[PDB]
Amino acid sequence: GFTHAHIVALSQHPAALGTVAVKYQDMIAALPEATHEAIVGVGKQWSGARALEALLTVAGELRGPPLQLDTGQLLKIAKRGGVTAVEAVHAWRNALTGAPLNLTPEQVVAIASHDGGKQALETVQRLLPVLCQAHGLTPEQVVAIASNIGGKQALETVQRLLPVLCQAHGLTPEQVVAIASNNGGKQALETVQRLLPVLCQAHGLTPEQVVAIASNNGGKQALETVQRLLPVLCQAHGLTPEQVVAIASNIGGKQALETVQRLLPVLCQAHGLTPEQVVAIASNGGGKQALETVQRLLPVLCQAHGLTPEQVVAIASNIGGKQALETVQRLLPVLCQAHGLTPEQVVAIASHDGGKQALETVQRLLPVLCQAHGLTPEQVVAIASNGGGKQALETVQRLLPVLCQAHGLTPEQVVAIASHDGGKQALETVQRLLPVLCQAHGLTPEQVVAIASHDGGKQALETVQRLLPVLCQAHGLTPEQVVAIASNGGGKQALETVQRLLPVLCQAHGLTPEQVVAIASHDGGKQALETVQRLLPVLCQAHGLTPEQVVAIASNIGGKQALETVQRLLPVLCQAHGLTPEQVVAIASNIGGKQALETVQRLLPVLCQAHGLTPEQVVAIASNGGGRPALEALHAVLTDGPEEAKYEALMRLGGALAIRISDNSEKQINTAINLIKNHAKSKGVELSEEDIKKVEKILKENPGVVLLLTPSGKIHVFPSISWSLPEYDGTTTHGVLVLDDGTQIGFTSGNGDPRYTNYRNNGHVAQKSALYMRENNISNATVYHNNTNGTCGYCNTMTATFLPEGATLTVVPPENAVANNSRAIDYVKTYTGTS
DNA sequence: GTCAGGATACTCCTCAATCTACCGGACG
DNA sequence: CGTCCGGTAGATTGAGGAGTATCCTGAC
Ligand SMILES: [Zn+2]
Repeated sequence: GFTHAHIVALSQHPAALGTVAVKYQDMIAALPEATHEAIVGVGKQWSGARALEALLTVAGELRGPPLQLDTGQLLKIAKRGGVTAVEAVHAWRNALTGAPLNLTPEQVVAIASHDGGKQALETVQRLLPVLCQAHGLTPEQVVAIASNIGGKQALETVQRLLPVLCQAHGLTPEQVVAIASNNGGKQALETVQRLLPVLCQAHGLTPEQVVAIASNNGGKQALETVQRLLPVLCQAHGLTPEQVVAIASNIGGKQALETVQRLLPVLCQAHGLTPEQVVAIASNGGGKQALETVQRLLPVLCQAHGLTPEQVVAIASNIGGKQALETVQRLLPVLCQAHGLTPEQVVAIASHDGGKQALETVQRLLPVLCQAHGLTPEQVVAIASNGGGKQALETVQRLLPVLCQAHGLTPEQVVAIASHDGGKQALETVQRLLPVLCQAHGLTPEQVVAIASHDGGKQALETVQRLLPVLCQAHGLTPEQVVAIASNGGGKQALETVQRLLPVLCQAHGLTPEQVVAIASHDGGKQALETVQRLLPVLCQAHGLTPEQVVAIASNIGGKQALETVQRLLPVLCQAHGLTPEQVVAIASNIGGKQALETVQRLLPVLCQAHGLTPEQVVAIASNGGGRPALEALHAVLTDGPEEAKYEALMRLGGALAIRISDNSEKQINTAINLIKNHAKSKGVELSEEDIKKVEKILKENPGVVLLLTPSGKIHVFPSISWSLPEYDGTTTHGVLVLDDGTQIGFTSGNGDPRYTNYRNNGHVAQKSALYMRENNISNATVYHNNTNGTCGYCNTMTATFLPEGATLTVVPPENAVANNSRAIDYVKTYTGTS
């Protein structure tokens, strides 16, 4: 039974049609459990009929002990390699395996399943000892080189001119193997050998960049195109050579470069696309197709489908962006008006590699997954919004009942496992390994699910299964420690690195095994461990850092980057910026500490001088997580923005006194001068006669001005912002303290007294007012605050503790305030200090 | 019958940022 | 019973770079 479509597809090779029509029963007898798709795939090739005949003749012998080839392997060899490859495999069963070559049957299948794989097999047989002995090449590397179309030519060219690149050009064997491990690797290798000095000297290209260009399929064309078009794109189009290298470092990079040259003016002057966006679109595999599709479909997808150009760029910035864009154009109304998906969900689904497949699979499987399995559409969208999401969706549809029934997993656990790149592999690995891990090693299903949730969870699960009996016995590690190490992105690498490096780190550098486990329990923990091993003596000896400080720096997600940045920037920050090593270590000991350190180095002079941000304030701002965005936002709001916005941004730094004396009132001016002098003395900074005269001039010149004394000493002056309290934003509460004379003092919630940290009313506006009255000896005051929830119970009860003996503070909430609970208050209240 | 170049899809590993979730100490 | 408070630890959320894999077309 053959489908008419199958016959139409197979009609490419009429001899295969005759062979299938005549001896199909023999085909299925020699190859049991062979699907029709495999048969039509094998037959339709250039030698389908003869390959099928040879497979029928040989499959009775190729299943022998030397190879034990599966039916699928035989079908793949016959479909890809051809009849010649099958005959060569049959004729050299004894020579390939169990020989000095020492090739496993999988390697033989991988080598032979290529166009002209018989020649590759013959060449690898003839040259394996030569490259393994003289050139010192691993058999894995030789197999990888020979497992490509035209692998014989690449292997011969490597054997001929590996030393020429190793000595006369300084190219390591790994780089040459990477260059020659692609289709037509002989051409790329010869092109590198001919053009490396020219590109490195005349065009100023690093050999790493040239190798990166050539390490792709058809890299000779990319190299020649870079040589020809570097000046044109660098000068006439204003493109950085690194951008050109990034464009040309993909498969078909010559096409991308030519398309960029031809379409940059059009996309930049007729569609409003920035050159950075064009470069981002073209910096992916098949970028010429993506650029042409964007040029054709931007008006259609923007005017009609209501998609912003940024969404179209994000969709088109992936591999196969043409397919994703066409699929979005075709299926946006279908997926929106029928399946209920919002357009942003469709864009999120389509914004990955193979987004067309994900979109089609979502369209096909959303009712099935939502109705038969009870999955929420948000869960299906979350599964699909990943690389290879079609495979994950199909695997979920196949394995949800068995995983939720046999192993007792909940559907939420399965969805969490499958919501990552390669979630199909993780799901299959879980379904295969959970009984083994749980019954033998004692792991609980929750631990297995936690291990398998992250990216590459199949590798982590296999590594855990292989290494737990070794790590937990030889190195004395608790199974919880092993699970914690493995439950991270790239946890296989961290597990192997720990197994290799725990003894040397625990005897030479003296680190505790707990410290090693803490270092290795983060993303990229292998790199952090290697960096610790390399840099611990250097940092501890030259820079005077204790091992605990280095461990604290490295125990983060970017520990390697933070350690390298500390090594680079400790002296320059210490001597040219006046920062103690403790502050540098505190900045570096956070997620993304490299960015924080670089931002501190960049912005310390401007913040400390132009704005007067005491270095301690900058260090405290950067010492928290997200130091780079916080510093950037503070600098941006300081350089330009509403005066009120800068006012709050500089209240939130702490230690600043805002005063808004009213009228001229010379007595009132002297009182304000006394208050600002007292605050400056408390901060240990003397304003001196010039600043005192300037501030009197400012107060006597502009009515309604507000003064702001920074702890550094700078007196910010805002001529006019507001005479009324700003609207409550829900996070920061503002207050104004009014004395008898009339001067107003601005207060902001938070940044409470460090001495009274144990009090539950620290940082509150009423507490701050009471503390100010106590320090400045003010008998009577009224504080108006803007919080609509009213004064909390803490300040209701504990305010009188801070007020001086025989004082009075009147708290006033806004008129429209409503109490948020029973303990709060909602009216003006007078507090008298006690003894 | 091989060899080369291009397009597309899937899987794995680092890095950076933000988001919860508790935890702590004194007064009517 | 009451945080306009911070600190610590853990968990998502997102992006980017790299590796692996297959298939199709064109040319001798
Ligand atoms: Zn309060």
